[PDB]
Amino acid sequence: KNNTLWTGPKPEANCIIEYGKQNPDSKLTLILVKNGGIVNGYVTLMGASDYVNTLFKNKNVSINVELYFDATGHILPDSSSLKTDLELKYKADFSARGFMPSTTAYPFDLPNAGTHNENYIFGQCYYKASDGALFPLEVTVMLNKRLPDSRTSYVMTFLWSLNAGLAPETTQATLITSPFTFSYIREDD
Amino acid sequence: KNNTLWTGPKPEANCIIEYGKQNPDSKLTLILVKNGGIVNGYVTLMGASDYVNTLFKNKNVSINVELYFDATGHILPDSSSLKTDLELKYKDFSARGFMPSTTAYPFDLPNAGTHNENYIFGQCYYKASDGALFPLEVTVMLNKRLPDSRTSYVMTFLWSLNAGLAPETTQATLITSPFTFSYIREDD
Amino acid sequence: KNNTLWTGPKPEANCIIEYGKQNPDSKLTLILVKNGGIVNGYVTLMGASDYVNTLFKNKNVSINVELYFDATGHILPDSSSLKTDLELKYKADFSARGFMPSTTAYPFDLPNAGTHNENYIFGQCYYKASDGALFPLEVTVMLNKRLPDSRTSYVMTFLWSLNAGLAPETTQATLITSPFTFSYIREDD
Repeated sequence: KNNTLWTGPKPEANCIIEYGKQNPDSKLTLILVKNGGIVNGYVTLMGASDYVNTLFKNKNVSINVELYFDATGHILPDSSSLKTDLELKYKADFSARGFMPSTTAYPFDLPNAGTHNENYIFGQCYYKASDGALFPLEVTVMLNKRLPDSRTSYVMTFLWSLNAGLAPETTQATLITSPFTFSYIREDD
Repeated sequence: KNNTLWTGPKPEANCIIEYGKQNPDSKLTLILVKNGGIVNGYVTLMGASDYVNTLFKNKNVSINVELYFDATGHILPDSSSLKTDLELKYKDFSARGFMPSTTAYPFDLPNAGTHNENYIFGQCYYKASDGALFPLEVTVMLNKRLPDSRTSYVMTFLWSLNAGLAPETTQATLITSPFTFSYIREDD
Repeated sequence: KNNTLWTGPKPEANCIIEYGKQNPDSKLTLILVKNGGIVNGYVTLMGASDYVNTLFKNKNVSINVELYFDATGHILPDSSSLKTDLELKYKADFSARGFMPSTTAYPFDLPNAGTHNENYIFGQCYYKASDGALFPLEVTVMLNKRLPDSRTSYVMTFLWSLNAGLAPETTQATLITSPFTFSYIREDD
């Protein structure tokens, strides 16, 4: 009851990966579930353009998704990679502050006070290549460390890194990052 | 509170690994917990036969567990590796809400298309009798292909050992360390 | 709703790492959330002494945290690494038995019977070095193999291992283990 904030189970292209592109080129599935004092997160990315679906023709690739939220936990679409706000599973006015990363646990760096390296979550997911070969993707989640502007209250970024000895593909193949799950200390409701 | 569908915390031999065997040869612990729009899963396998407990005498091993469910999320024991249906933590009723979403994880349709979004990959470990720790590459396949006309949902597990040397030279209880995963669940 | 037993989102030094030290030298963040028949755990360690914050000047380091609980799931501070009991996020006169690792799933070994290897959870987290290098830490969780004494009912230990070919640091830097998440079969409420 009021505990899931997401993109939907199978969204249409809603995310921009290629710098300078005006329209979505990928499908970001992001699910944030409230579970006690923590949020259980689920993230997957699917390519929806020739650019995104040919990135894995290279053995060294970095994919960035930046999410910026206002004071009531709503996506700022102008600056964020995700161009459509998240919605509640049973949805439409509401405060999604309780789904946000805690500024107590994950603070914002202050000039001359030193960096907050406790704001990163590292893990791994995979890319299953068209030939069936399995490539690991190194994942970095950064919570609130640095703001992009004066309009943002919370930050959640994702980075998928491919660092292989050989390229996964020689042709266009749908980019799919296997589901990556993570948990963080949430802000007060 | 109607949110855990499981095998029990420490089940008796309930799963068949060896092809052609008629009776259980392993103990599958599977816990499926409803948590908002997702299911939080927990899986571990323990060997319960000489065959299963001597598999790790080889450097290359694949262990497959196939689970097939009906329209109300109940195990089809004839076709599944698990020979006993899952049960709620408190005593029927529909387990549809614990099933993998056919929207998020569809079934491949004959012309053009594989749904590679139906795989969850991760890792767990085998602690050998000598104390060496071996990684096991885990693949979970949700839906994607049906075995027959009786099945509505699919959940398969594969544990792969691909080592430079065999973990064992003798029989030792096979134990895969706990593997946790999450998936978008079907409507209640 | 009585479902989170934790240290707090950002605790003060509450843990002892250095053998023979009498006062806390580290900050252990431990969050235990009840979710059906399982507990969803979250653990992070931050150094709070010159000793702990110079451990990564070595390429081979092992960090151990031992937690011993009574029959009602309360920390025994005399023997445990954590020197302050866990508390409920919302609700001190409570029972935390339901947050404990199951003695059915994770039994205690018996003399001459051969060990319970089902009691371990293995995984990985990282240390982000002052120069941005990312070092993996091999994590082992134990749960209930052996009791330290006649006062303990439940056990939960953590081991972070660094086994690098070079040292992450040449100077003092705050030790931070990136968030490690795990799940275990819980005891009855």
